[PDB]
Amino acid sequence: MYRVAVIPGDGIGPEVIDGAVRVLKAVTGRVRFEYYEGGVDVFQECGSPIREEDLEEIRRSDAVLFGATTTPFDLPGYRSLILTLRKELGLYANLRIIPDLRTGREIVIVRENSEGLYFGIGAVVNGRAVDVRLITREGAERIARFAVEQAKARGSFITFVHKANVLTGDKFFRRIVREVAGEEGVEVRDAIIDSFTIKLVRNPWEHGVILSENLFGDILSDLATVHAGSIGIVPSGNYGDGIALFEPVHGSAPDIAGKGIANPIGAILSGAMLLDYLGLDGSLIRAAVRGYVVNGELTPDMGGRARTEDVVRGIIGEIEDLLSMDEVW
Amino acid sequence: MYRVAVIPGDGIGPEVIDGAVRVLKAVTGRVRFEYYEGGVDVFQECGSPIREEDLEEIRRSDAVLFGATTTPFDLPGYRSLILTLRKELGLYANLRIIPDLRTGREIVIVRENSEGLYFGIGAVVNGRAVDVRLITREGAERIARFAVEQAKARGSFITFVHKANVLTGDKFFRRIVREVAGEEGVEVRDAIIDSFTIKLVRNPWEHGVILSENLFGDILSDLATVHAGSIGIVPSGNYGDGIALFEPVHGSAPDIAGKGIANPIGAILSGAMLLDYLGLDGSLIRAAVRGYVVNGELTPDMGGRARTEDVVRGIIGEIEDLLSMDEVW
Ligand SMILES: O=C(O)CC[C@H](C(=O)O)[C@@H](O)C(=O)O
Ligand SMILES: O=C(O)CC[C@H](C(=O)O)[C@@H](O)C(=O)O
Ligand SMILES: [Mn+2]
Ligand SMILES: [Mn+2]
Repeated sequence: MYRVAVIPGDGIGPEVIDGAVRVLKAVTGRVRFEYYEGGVDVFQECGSPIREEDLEEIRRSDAVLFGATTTPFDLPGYRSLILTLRKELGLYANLRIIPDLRTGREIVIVRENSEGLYFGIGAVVNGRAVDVRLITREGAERIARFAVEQAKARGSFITFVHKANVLTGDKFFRRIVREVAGEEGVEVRDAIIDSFTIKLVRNPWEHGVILSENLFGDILSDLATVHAGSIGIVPSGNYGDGIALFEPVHGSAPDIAGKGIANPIGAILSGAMLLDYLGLDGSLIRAAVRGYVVNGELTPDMGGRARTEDVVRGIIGEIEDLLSMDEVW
Repeated sequence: MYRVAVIPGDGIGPEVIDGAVRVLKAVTGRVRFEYYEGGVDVFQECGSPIREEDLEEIRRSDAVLFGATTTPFDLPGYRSLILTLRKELGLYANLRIIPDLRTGREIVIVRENSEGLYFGIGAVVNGRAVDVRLITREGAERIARFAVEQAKARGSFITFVHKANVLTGDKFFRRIVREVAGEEGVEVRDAIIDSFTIKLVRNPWEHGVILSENLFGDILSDLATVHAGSIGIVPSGNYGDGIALFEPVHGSAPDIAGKGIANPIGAILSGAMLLDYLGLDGSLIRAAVRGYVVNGELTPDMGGRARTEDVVRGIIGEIEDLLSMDEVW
C-alpha cells in the first residue's frame, strides 16, 4: 500500500479533506490514510505546531495531504504549520495550477518554495529592520530543472518573472534559469513582476510555465486565482526529493466553518495531484470534476445553491462512472 | 515665477510631455520650463544618466516634470534615470492615483519610495545572491505621516498591505504605521500582499489610501491600472521635503514612438499633480480631462481612432472654456 499522512487542520480544512479523501477512496483502495493534529492547539501544548513524534511518522510516509490551518498574527512565537512542514520536509517546489474548468485551460505557476524572502534571516536593531532575500545556486538550479520538466511535459515554455534591474538575486536567478533551460531546449520569455501583473489579469492563458522567486510566487499565484470560479477550486503540490505534500490554495475560511457549504474542489483536485505523484490515476479525478461541473449545482462561492456534500457525492458519481469502464471503452 | 525642470526622456516621453506642457501653459503663465537631457545617451557620454551640472540646476528648481526613459537590462553599470533622480532628490513618497474617468472614483496608492528592497544593498558571493529589504523608523514614520495626510484630506482610511508573518521588517513597519495613524485619528485596515491582489482586482474602490513598502507598491500600482482605460492615463507624483517630480506611470512604449498616437492623459494628469504641489490649479486640468472624455475621440490604447494632438487640443479646449469663467459663474 501507499502510506499517506493527512493533516486536516482547522476551519473548513476538515470538511474539504473529508471530501478529498472520500474521492481518493473512490478511485483507489491502494492508499492507507493516517490522521495527525497540527496548528495552534498543538502549539499551545508542546510549543511547536507539529509534534516531533508526528513529524517523524509524516516524513516516513509516501505523501502528505493537507487542508488549511489558521495562522494568527497575534500569537507570539508561532510559526506556520505549512511553513514548518515545507522546511522540515525539504519541499522546494510549489506548483499551483489555476484551472478554467470548462475549457481545461490552465495557468501553471512554479513558485520556488525554500528560499528568497522566506529564507528566514531577519532582524530589528536600532530602529532599522531588515529581511534578506536569498537566492542560492542550488535553490535556483533545482527550481529551474523542475520548471523545465513542466514545460517539456506540456510542450511549452517558461515565463521567468523577476525585478532584475533592482535585485541582485534576480540577476543571478535569471542567468541560472537561462543556463538550464538552454541545456534542455526550453524557451524562456521573461517578465517584470510589476508589468506582469497586468499581463496576468488580461492575457491569462498565454504564459506557459510561470516561474518566480518564493514571495513573488506567493503574490502571483493568489492573483491568478481571479481567473477561476473562486479560489475554492485551486489545488497545489509542494514537492521535495523524497516526499510531497498537497493542499488547496484556499485557506481556513473560518467565517464559513461548520456551515456545510465549503467548496471541496480545490482539495479534490489536490488529491488528484497527490495520486499523480504516487503513480496512481489523478486524471480520473480531473475528468470527474470537469464532468460534474457541466450541469452540477456548485457551492455558494461559485454562485450556486449546493452544499459541500452534494458536490462530493456528485464527483464520486462521475468517478464510479469512469471507473466502471475499461480505460473508457 | 515658478521654475520647473522638464525631462522628457525617450520613446513617447517627448510626445506626451509636449502635451502636458502645452496644457500647463494653457492654465497658467506662471511657470518657466527648462529642459534637460537624461538617460542612456547621457550615460554614454559622462557615465551617469544625468549630468552633475544639470542635476544641480534641477535641485534648485521648484518641481520636476518627467516623461519616460528606456532602462535597458543589457547595459552594464547603468542605473535608472528615475531611480537616480528619486535618490538624489530625496523623493521618499510615491503617490499613484488610478482614476475611473467617468465617475471620478480613484484608487489611491502611497508607495514608500526610498527604502525596502530598493535600498540598494545587494551582493553575490560563493553561489549565494542576496538583497536586503530595509525598513527604518525614519522611512516608515514619514511615509506613514504622508499616508495619513492623504486619508485626512479625503475623509478616509489607510489599507496597509504587507506580509508580516514572513517579514520582520513588515512587523516593524505595521507597528509604526499603527502608532502614527492612532495619534492622528485615522483607521488602519490591513491586508496581506497575496490575498490583497484578489481584493484589488475584484473590489477596486473600497480600500481608501493603500500604503505599502516600495517593491510591493511597485507591484500593486501596476496591478491597479487594470481598472483604467489603459495604463496611459495614470499619473503620479514623487514627493520629498524640498522638491517633487511628476511622471506618468506608463513607460517609453518605444514600439509606438513617433507614430503620433501616444496617450498624453497620464502626463497631463501628472502636470495636474504638479500644479497642485505648486499651489496652482490642477483641478482645472482634471475637470478638463473628465469633460473631454465624455464624447471625445480617445487614442488607440483606449479603443479609439484619435491622434495624440487631437486629445491635447481637445483638453486645451475644455480648459479655455473653464478658464474664461469666474470660478465657474
Ligand atoms: O501562514 C502563513 O503565514 C503562510 C501562508 C502561506 C505562504 O506561503 O505565505 C500562504 O499564503 C500560501 O500561499 O501558501
Ligand atoms: O527603470 C527601472 O528599473 C525603474 C522602473 C520603475 C520602478 O520603480 O522600478 C518603474 O517600474 C516604476 O514603477 O516607476
Ligand atoms: Mn499565499
Ligand atoms: Mn513599476
